Order: sequence, then structure tokens, then C-alpha cells
Amino acid sequence: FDDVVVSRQEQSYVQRGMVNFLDEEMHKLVKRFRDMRWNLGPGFVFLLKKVNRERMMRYCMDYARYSKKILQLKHLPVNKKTLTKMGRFVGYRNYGVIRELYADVFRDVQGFRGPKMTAAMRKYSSKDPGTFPCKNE
Repeated sequence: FDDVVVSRQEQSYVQRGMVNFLDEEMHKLVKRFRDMRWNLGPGFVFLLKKVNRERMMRYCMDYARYSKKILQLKHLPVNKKTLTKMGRFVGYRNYGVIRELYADVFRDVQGFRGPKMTAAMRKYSSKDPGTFPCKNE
């Protein structure tokens, strides 16, 4: 359970893979509203991206550790390519959880509007996922 050591750099790969996967799936749900021409607000999309990053941060240390772990266990190379894919895999495993949290976003804002976008929110939204804190909260 705790015999694997992962570098910050290796953690970054896992964080990016996970957040990239979740953001990609997210953008697909967002299209649902766009296709309807019933625009979800930028503040709403921001809240969704935040769900993705906070879920990744929740158990970040374990996600990175066990991603590197499984690779070693399966005798596979441990690098940016394989760690990024493990991150994406973790994102996949967590899709159900994520969808339930998006549900909370909807009722939390009492609609599809979402808060107004501020500079701070845009900065957070563009921040490299690989630079978010990585520790089990």
C-alpha cells in the first residue's frame, strides 16, 4: 500500500492525464447545451473544471502512487507516456463520481448560468493541472 515513491514530475503526468480526460469528457456534456443553443455559462463550465481538479486533488498522492505501482507490477515502463495514460485511466474510473458532482453544480447555482467569470477564475481554469497540489486531503 505504501512501498512506492513517486516524483513530483511523475505526479504531474498523472494529474494531467486525469484532468485532461475529465475535461475532455466534460466538454462533451457541455456540447449538449451548446447544440441545443441553450448556452451553459462560462462560470458554469468553470465550476465543472473545478470539480475535475478537486477530485484529482482529493486523492492525488494515491492516484499517482498506485498508477506508478500498477505499471511496475505489470512490468511496464514508467514515464510521461505511461503515467499520463494511467492518469487518464484514473479519470475514467472516476467518471461516475464526477458526473454526480456535476449534478451538484446544477442545483448549487439553481440553473445553467453559473457565476460571473473573474480573472482569478480564468487563471485557475488555465493553470497547468500538473502544478496543482498533490496530496491526499
